[PDB]
Amino acid sequence: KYVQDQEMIPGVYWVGIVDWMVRIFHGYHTDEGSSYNSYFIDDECPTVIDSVKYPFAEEWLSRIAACCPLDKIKYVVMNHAEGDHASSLKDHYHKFTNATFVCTKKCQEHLKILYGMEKATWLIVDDKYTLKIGKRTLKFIPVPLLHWPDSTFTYCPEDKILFSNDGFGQHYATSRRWADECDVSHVMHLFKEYTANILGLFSAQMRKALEVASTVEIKYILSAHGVSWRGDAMGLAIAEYDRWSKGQHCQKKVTVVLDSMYGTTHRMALALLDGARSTGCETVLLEMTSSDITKVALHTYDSGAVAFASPTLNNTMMPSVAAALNYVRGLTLIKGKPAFAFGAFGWSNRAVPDIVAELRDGCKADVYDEKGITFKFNYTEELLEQAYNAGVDLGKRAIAYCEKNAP
Amino acid sequence: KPKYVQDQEMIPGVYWVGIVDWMVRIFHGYHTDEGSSYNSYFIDDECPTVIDSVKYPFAEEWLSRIAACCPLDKIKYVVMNHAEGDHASSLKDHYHKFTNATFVCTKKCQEHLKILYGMEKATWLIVDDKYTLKIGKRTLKFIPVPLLHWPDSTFTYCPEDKILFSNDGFGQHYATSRRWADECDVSHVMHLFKEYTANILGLFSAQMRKALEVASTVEIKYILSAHGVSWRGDAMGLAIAEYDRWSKGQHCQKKVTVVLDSMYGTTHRMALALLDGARSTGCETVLLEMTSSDITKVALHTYDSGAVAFASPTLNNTMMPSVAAALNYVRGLTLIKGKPAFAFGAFGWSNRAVPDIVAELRDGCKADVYDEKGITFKFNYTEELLEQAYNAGVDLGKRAIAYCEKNAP
Amino acid sequence: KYVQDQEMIPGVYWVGIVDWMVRIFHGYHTDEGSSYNSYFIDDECPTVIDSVKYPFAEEWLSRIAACCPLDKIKYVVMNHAEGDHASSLKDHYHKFTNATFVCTKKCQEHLKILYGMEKATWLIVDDKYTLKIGKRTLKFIPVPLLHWPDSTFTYCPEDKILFSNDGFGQHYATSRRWADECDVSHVMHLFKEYTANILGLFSAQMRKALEVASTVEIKYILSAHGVSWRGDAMGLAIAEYDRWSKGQHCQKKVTVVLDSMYGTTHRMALALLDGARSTGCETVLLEMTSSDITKVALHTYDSGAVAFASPTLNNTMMPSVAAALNYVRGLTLIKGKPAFAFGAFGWSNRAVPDIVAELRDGCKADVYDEKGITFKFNYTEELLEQAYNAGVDLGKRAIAYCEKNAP
Amino acid sequence: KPKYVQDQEMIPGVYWVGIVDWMVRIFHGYHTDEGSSYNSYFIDDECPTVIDSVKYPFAEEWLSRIAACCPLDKIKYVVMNHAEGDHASSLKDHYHKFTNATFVCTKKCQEHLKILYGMEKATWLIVDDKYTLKIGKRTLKFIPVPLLHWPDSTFTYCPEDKILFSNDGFGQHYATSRRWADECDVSHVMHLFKEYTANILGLFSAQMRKALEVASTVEIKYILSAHGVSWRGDAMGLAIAEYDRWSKGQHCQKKVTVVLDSMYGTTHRMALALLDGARSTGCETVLLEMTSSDITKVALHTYDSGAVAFASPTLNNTMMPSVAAALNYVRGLTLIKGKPAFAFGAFGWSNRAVPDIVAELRDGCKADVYDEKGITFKFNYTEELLEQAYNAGVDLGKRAIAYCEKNAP
Ligand SMILES: Cc1cc2nc3c(=O)[nH]c(=O)nc-3n(C[C@H](O)[C@H](O)[C@H](O)COP(=O)(O)O)c2cc1C
Ligand SMILES: Cc1cc2nc3c(=O)[nH]c(=O)nc-3n(C[C@H](O)[C@H](O)[C@H](O)COP(=O)(O)O)c2cc1C
Ligand SMILES: Cc1cc2nc3c(=O)[nH]c(=O)nc-3n(C[C@H](O)[C@H](O)[C@H](O)COP(=O)(O)O)c2cc1C
Ligand SMILES: Cc1cc2nc3c(=O)[nH]c(=O)nc-3n(C[C@H](O)[C@H](O)[C@H](O)COP(=O)(O)O)c2cc1C
Repeated sequence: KYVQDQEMIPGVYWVGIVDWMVRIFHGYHTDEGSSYNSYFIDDECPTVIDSVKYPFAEEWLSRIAACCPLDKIKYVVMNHAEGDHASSLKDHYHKFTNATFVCTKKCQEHLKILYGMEKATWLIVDDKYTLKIGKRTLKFIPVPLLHWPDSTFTYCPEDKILFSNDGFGQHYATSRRWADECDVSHVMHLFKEYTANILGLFSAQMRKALEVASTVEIKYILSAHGVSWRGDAMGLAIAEYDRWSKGQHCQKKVTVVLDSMYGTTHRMALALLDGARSTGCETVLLEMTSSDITKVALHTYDSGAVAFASPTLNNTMMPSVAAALNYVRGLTLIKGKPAFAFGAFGWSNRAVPDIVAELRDGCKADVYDEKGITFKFNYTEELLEQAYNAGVDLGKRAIAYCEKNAP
Repeated sequence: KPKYVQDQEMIPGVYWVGIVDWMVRIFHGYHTDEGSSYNSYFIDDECPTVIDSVKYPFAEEWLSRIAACCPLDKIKYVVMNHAEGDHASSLKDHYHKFTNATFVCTKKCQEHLKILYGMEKATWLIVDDKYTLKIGKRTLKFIPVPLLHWPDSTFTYCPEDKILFSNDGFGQHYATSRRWADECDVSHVMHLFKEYTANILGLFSAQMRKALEVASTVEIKYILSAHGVSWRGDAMGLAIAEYDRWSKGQHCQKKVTVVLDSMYGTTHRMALALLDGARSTGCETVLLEMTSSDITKVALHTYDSGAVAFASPTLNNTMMPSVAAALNYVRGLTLIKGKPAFAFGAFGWSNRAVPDIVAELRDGCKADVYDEKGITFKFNYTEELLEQAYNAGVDLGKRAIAYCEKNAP
Repeated sequence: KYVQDQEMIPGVYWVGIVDWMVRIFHGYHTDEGSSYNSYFIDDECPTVIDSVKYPFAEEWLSRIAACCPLDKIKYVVMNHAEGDHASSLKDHYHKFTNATFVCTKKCQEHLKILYGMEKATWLIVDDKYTLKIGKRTLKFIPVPLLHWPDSTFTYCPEDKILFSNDGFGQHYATSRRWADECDVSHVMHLFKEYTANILGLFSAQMRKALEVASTVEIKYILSAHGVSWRGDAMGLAIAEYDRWSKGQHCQKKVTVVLDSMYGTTHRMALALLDGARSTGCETVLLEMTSSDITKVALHTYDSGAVAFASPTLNNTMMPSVAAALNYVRGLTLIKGKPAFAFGAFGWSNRAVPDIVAELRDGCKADVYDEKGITFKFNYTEELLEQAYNAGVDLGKRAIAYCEKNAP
Repeated sequence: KPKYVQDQEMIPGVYWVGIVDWMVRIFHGYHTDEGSSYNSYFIDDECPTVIDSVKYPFAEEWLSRIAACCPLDKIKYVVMNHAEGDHASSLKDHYHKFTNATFVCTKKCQEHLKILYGMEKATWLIVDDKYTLKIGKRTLKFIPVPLLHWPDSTFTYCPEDKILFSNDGFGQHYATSRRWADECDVSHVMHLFKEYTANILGLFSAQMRKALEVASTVEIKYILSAHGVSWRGDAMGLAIAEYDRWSKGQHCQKKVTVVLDSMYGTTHRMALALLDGARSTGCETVLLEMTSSDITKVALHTYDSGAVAFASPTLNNTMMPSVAAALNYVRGLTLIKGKPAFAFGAFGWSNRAVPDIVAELRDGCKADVYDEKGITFKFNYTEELLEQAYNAGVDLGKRAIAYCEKNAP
């Protein structure tokens, strides 16, 4: 015995791993690590839900074996073929001598392409298939493009458990298995960060999945990342997804994202920020030299209005701002939102036009003022006052936006 | 005068005129992952008064905020609680701008301000713990808190408005547009409040006991700190309660933290087995590996652990440099003094890291090093070794629970 | 005495500062720090050439004072108004009680806007003005947009010194003042990095400035960054600028720039790399998770061909690759060069089309194969062979490009 | 079989089948700013032979390169010089793929390979310094180099082709498509060759003396290393000459390095004055501040300095944790043993960092701590203090020059 068995509810065990050390994960800055949660269901047909990424294969296998001999597992349910939940299967899928791998057709296709699994036995399920595992039954809820074509939730009607896989997840390494055992506001913070960064462009798919969830009874949501959900905290998590899925998740908040070389665009950004704050909005300033794209997604996600700024560098915007806009564009996080642009230049104003074009045509933001504010080389008190006034207007627009899109 | 700052009246006649340091990430070696702020306050009274200054890069912003409230030549008093650069260094170049002001501080603070910053032509008013400064409707009192955390450290108290200007006290390195804890997630503010305590104040519990004793003697409705958000109502009660428990050594949790570094991951795998053992007792368990952590987080977690473990493979006849740094830091801050502490690690040919860690835990940190052998092994772990690690963790977890029971609030 | 006087040639003293600690400088990764070199000319009219960035004002003033009382300086020549050479003047320009600030009209304009300097005495020079300073005279060579509109070189005909300011510079912190006292190949390395990152888009302006330099005699080039140049090493530095200015600076070299989340685009990149290597080219692989835009500029600068790769992330390329392309585009470093693109996708191939468009229309590279190589989810031996073959073709194209554009 | 690797014949019948690790940036705590490679070699002879393996993540690439030269079932010998994971860990999962191979190594290497990696069904041939392995036209000899840098470390020598397969020996953490030093900037390769020596081998000069003695007895035309580029001709002469000087303690330069950390920059400014003093003597001077440097660079520079200084302000009654790490690392590597060493630093109320640095330099590093007082000051420097620092630097520079003269090659 060198693992602790962790029964979370009667007959359902956490057999995942905590990734204490991960700091960059597919470009997400996981400042608090993550976990790859897998579950063991102690029933007539002993069942494993999901796997883990491949450096942790032996730890995963050890926790399963502590519950049930690997050769007595009957079913391994795979919700999603992504490596963080999957990749252990490439070299380890055989240790489940007598198991059937249970998944949808699209999941089975991706698993084979990724990891091979040439000798595996399959059971291909769908949204009408009911799988008897003894006392319990399992249903399968395809959630295509939430966030992959193969994404699935597994639902146990008897215990009222949703195995939501990436759904309801947070990149959060902890020894606690439930949200309510932590600071719930901290878990909700990471839950929103996960939503912004991974799910941002899939609000429509979320509406569909929440609609399905609303037709069944759920007392527990066991996610594949971070902590799991029950009772009141579970209510909060569901409500946040619900508002987000309807575009009702924004706050009276302005975020300014920028980079700067000699600090003048930064000083203007501070004056604009005070203007926005004067309207009663929360204001956040994110400078790419001290921030990252993961935080840009987090804050733009629930901002009522945004500003992006850069001085002109080599006839365009700074690369860090190009990265941030690419990321926000891909994730659709500012679509329809008031968006302002400003920046210094030395001889030819190019960054601001480029930012404006990207916000308007790329992000489909509400670029209400295409001129923005530009200045040659240095600010002055009058320019600071102009930035402040633009901030007042931006904060007013954020408040009006939130009212228009209110929950 | 063009308007480019928002006036921020926090309570009647008291304005925030500080700055938010959005970008700072390393601050005297503190990993300020969430930035900080240098809070300064303007009191609108018959003698217009400024409390504290800010770090020199932000001087013009600070002066701009003050001038929006009152012309600089009409400021009568600038009260300085602390001479450290983050609240003071703008005075070097800029103090002359307060044409008519007198700088008000204790003798120790004046000595330090002059050595650091010059202020050769400044007008001073030297105060002590018996001085009442009249500023109009309000008066101000001064509470020296020496070595909380500098010899010059002071609090300023206003009896009429029940305000404690606590300077570094009650601070958190937290950049936000919010001025009050209750406007934020209070649990998040408390997390950073604890990180600040662990990293800046850790060795000063006796001085905190003294300071809390004095504060207990007067009514406080507001604590306006010089870093991060300020305190009122219920949230203020929480902040005070944490300092009180910590000053008495009653701040610990049923929690085990393992701090380590590893080169090929075998010391890491043994750490995981130990952690599960500890978790089985009902303790929270945190693993901090120095390649993905930092000394600021080491201080945070060791602060409120009931027990700790430190681990390293042998590298060149000693422990890994990252673990030496973590131990230096923890020793200086006294965070694990008296606490159950365990050590383990791999070696190739000569076991040196674990003996060196044990000696440092026992003689440097003055931890409760109950097992001076620890667990060592050559090159690789086995299932038997993982089991031994797990069992050592169970015992460590039990010792953490015992330590907390003995020191309970 | 707490500074060492550093006479570099008779009557000419280094009075700059070494910035040992700087690691990020206007977005340039200065892994080896930098220096802001200023010079004191001991003549009848004691003269200072350039200033320094503003945290180092007192150290600069101290080294000058060690040579000559600050109130006995007659001239302060300013080549360039950028903060790294300038910004000390804002709060310190007055310490030169009896000095005249000598610069071109555009330099004077930028200095005032930046730093104020309201009480300063000016002498506005131009490309025909000769300034007597005693034994020596100074001439002024405007080098507009090398790299700023105000950029200037100062030339002393008697001593045959070119004070080239940013010209001939390298971000290199050392106690050595001359290239030949270091490892010259190391200095040339940083010299090329500086060229790629700061001067990349100004080859035309470099041809003009080298033409002017070719009309006068230069024994020493005293730069404002890093080490200075004489004799043989000086010949190397001049020759590299000359080739670069004519587009003759490329090597038989292929650089592949990419990011990857799960490593399949990375494995394909390795096979492509071996294909290019087989043709006799040097091959460099730069992965954005372990590289930076400064290194991307360095390597694309002298590559004969390039490849950019990314899997599809949220219907576009990864943000780090968007940043790299923005930067390379701004700097014009791959204009006209063979350029290939490839990458994995899960369901909709978008990164490769976006990379192709950016390379073709943005960078104006020679995108000879717009399809590139794309694959769903995972490589296979046949796909690796396809990547290898594309690499052979890319390396052949790099060699043909170098031959076409040969020195 | 699809073709997706280039065969890379380095010399007649000897092929590079290693991997270039383009992305590695931290390697067992070494800051590998330029990546590395794990070089393995295939010898085309009557008994097809592989020298060394690679780190497990790169196993399939390594096997692909080998298979392009020879089917895996036709490999007769796999020679293992060293059991460390970077050259060996692919064997854990993959060793069975060499169906017909015998693993050839010393007894110590076999013991370590089995403990690390299992290899339960492997066929072994245990060799020693008197064994000649016939592989066809060629024979192979084995040169144990214990503690250069592991107990199992070995070189393999081919007498017919005059090849030394030196494994970690002569290595550099350098990722490049070039296989030979002379195809690169040789000065750059030598820089990294020195960084490798300083960081990996620093404490093993005696073992290097032994190894060079043995190598001197045979003719070597090629040194094929397991990291970075390999050596031939003139460049090979340079590499050998550096190891020779270093093994004899003759590797130092007229060079002073100052290693420090600072919180508010006054210790930093004094460092600059000291550095100018040192520079005035004709020494090169390098300043390394831990917030912008790393222990790998500290090792690099202290390696070939004739004198050093270490500095820190007092933080919580001791030196800054970053400086404790740098000293731990330097102590373990023995890089400043016998070298003139100076200490200085600011303090606020109680001078603790400088005494702690002096004790560590003197008793831990066994440096020549000629002035145990150093320079300390409260809070801030003055022109007089800068002058004192400058003078201490002049003296340190003179002592560096003297140390180099005494130890000259
Ligand atoms: C390396 C560098 C490149 C620049 N390239 C351009 C350019 O292409 N066009 C332009 O108008 N200004 C250019 N500038 C001028 C900047 O836009 C100008 O310095 C501005 O004031 C910087 O704003 P900031 O203080 O926010 O960094 C450049 C400046 C630097 C330092
Ligand atoms: C560069 C390096 C230096 C080492 N130095 C020592 C040493 O001085 N003494 C020792 O007993 N083992 C030494 N070792 C062996 C390690 O302690 C051994 O590899 C251990 O198993 C590593 O533990 P880990 O897997 O947790 O990294 C060294 C290993 C490396 C990689
Ligand atoms: C967070 C994430 C988002 C993705 N978004 C898309 C997408 O928008 N379109 C697509 O075709 N594939 C998408 N993919 C699939 C990747 O392109 C696919 O996993 C690919 O194989 C990764 O290549 P790599 O191994 O080089 O990282 C996404 C994958 C992840 C992990
Ligand atoms: C957080 C912190 C902790 C300190 N702890 C001590 C201490 O334990 N003893 C002491 O004498 N000075 C202490 N000091 C004072 C510093 O040593 C003093 O500020 C010194 O001038 C800093 O040097 P520097 O400018 O090189 O950073 C401390 C300062 C700070 C900022």
